Amino acid sequence: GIVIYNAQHENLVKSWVDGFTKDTGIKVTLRNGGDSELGNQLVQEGSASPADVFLTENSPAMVLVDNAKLFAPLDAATLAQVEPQYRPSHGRWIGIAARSTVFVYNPAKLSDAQLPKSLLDLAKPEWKGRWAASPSGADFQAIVSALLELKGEKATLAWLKAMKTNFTAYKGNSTVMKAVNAGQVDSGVIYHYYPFVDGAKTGENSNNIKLYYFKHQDPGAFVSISGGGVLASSKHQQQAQAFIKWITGKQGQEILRTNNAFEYAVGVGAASNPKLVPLKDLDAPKVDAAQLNSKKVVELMTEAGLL
Repeated sequence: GIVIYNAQHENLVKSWVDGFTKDTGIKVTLRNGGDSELGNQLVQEGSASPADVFLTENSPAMVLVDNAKLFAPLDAATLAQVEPQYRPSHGRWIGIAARSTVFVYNPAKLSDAQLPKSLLDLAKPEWKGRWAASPSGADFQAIVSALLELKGEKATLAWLKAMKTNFTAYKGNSTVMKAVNAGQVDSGVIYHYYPFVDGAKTGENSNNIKLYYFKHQDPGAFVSISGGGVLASSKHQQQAQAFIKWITGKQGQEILRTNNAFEYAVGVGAASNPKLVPLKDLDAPKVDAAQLNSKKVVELMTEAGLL
């Protein structure tokens, strides 16, 4: 069978593997990890990697591995399954799900009149002490990579230095959301699925929050694309290609609609969970995922004292 370096959520990937192995008989072994850890591991391993497939929560780790020339081109027939806006034009990896950047806030602590028009507003002195993020994670760093692509290094560094002044760090986005929910901090920049996931459980980490979507093609409206790719070094290319085709096809994408992960489907004609704001309604900025640069983000965030 196949080895998957899996940086996606385990519940989601377990569902996919369940369906895939049932339908194909192809066995799957997961090596679970984080986006940056597994991306770095693949670059280090290069052609010696045992990995057949790489799955990520966000795009910068896909771009990293792609820039290292480690991905096999995906079959055209697989690529056609996913909307063009959720796959890089070069076709060496594919979107498998998406998540929206969101501003979570506690309406008891932050007035609606005071909601920011732009992610860039969070740099202003008016925002000092009011917002939280989890800077150590691939999730937030992918938002920063989008900011970098959209606005350039100078504007991005300036925003990051201001963030150092203004923001409060928590370890993990669910932690950020819990803090906001408890009123320990007024607001936070996370991804949209957190309160939905919590709502499907006990709801007690999310019962006091609301979500605000930046929209208007702002960097804060960034839709982060989860990626799937087949390693060029794979001994099982046919099976690896089949896995990516399966998860980006109807069987893979319907699971995104029905499960408790609340991440968006990216398949052509694929509906997402009915609780979610439709993707088209978010008015996300056009961001070339292949241009996203996790190394430069780490460099700039380190310069700003965030890492």
